[PDB]
Amino acid sequence: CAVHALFLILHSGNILDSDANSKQADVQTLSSAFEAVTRIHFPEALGHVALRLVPCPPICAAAYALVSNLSPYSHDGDSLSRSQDHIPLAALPLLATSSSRYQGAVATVIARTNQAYSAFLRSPEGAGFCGQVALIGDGVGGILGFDALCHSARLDFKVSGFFLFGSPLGLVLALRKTVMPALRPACEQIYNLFHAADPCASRLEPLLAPKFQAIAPLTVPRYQKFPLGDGSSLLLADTLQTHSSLEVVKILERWWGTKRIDYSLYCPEALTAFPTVTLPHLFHASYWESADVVAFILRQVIE
Amino acid sequence: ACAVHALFLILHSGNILDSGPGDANSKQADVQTLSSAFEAVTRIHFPEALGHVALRLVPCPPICAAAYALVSNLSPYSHDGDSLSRSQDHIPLAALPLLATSSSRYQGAVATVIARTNQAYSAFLRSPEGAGFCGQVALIGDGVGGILGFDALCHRLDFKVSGFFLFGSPLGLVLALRKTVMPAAQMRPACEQIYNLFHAADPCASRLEPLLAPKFQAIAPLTVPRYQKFPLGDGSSLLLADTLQTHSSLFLSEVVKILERWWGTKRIDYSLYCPEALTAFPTVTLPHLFHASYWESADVVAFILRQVI
Repeated sequence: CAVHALFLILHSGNILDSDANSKQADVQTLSSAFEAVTRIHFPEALGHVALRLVPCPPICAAAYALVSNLSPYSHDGDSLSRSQDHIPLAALPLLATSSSRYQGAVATVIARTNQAYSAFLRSPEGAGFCGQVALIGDGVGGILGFDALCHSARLDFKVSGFFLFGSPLGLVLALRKTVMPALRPACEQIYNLFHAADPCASRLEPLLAPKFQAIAPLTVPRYQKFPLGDGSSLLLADTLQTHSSLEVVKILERWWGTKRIDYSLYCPEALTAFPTVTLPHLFHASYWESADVVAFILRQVIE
Repeated sequence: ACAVHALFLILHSGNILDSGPGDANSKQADVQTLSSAFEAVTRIHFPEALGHVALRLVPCPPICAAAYALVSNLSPYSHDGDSLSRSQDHIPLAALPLLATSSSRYQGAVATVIARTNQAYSAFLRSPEGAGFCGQVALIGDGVGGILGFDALCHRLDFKVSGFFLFGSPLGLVLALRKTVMPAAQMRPACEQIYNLFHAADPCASRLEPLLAPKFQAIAPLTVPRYQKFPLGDGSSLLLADTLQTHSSLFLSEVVKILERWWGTKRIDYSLYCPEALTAFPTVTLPHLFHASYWESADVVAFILRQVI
């Protein structure tokens, strides 16, 4: 009597953004990609997946402005000229999530997630819907989503799996861990997806178990050769046992889900050599049309 | 009685890129480079003050080491141990001072710096060269050392500091964070003047002035003249009032407010000459170049000497 899988997309936008319809352009790109891949490789699920926009605030805007004002070329008006300057990308999520206005942003996000969720149910397509619900957040949106998932008894629904697209969340958490050194997402699994060449890329796993510094992130297979996976396991237990050299059960409890968390998307090495100002757009847009990503997600939903 | 008229204490935390414990006989090499530059400039352009200036090392902690390690472990290439291999990935230089000064143990480091600054100051006094010394004292800090020095000055030091010189310090970012965590100024340093010296192409370079008066955004940093072309300065003014008078267009009394709020009578943001090519250099190579450049920079030495004489 309805579709089987709901993706609520928390879209704050490119971290350098300082537009709502555009967000729907992104979501519509992603849905078009979904059905394009689904038709070819997942025909059992064709038209069995729904994607809905949740417009989230650009919490890093103020940080970007401040940091721009502190630049040695702040007085200079030529945008061409400022295209060369070192943008402190890493500082932006720290400043943004250290703002007193941040909690407000999280509350706001929870509110509009609830609104979109209660807009889908009362829609014709979502009438009679009983399926799993997933959250997808872009680089900035992901942070807001995570913090929304940690909060105490207000999401109207239970979230099944959470996906982060090139999110610097790991950095944010690190800061917290430093400020309050003594120290649980409300979801069945977290997927930290990133391109290695992305300056906003941060692992999450070593924050749960430090020894995972020594373990490579799982690879996201390329869609051209392994559309239905490469037969490798995603489960944490199997990774723990391959790396038997440390107990282990002491890691299964803390873990955010039963699967691994850090996932490395394919990316040319050339992108590392790009001008800083140009990288956040490329990466932010890439997710919405990435066949690797949509195929990955589709492989996580068919189970 | 005694010959030195001005004592420079150099707070040397080292290049922001070394997680390793600071060798305190490699810092003295830097200090000795700086002093040699000092005498090189003095002998030609400031002969009145020959042998009347002393430079002494104050070995400061590499407070960003732990942060560097942490952020490296969070790298998508964390499993790779090879430094050559991990010498091309993205170093989040900006995050390092924020994480370092957000530690619940930094204050300890600030305290450490004060203990060793006092110890150096009281090592100079009981030294033959500093016996009977009553002259002015100035602080020089490298990029990280500058942050520690600033925090030491903002409310313990046995002496009064006329001047405070920062070499490519990301201090400005730290303050921004602070100003962000709590928008509740109090961070007025106890010195007669602060000189924020930077190369624009330096990834750690950040202005301080827009934090004191925000539309100093629209006012360029003062330029530090090239020694080869203007060994004695280009005769332009360093006083804040003259800049406020030159820009008056932007203020209307908000002009009197800035004068008292301000750290000293001179401007704070100073731009050293730098090729723009250097902006296109790999980030991993820049902290070394810029940290190294100060100790033998004639621009810097001439500037400082013009502020002391």
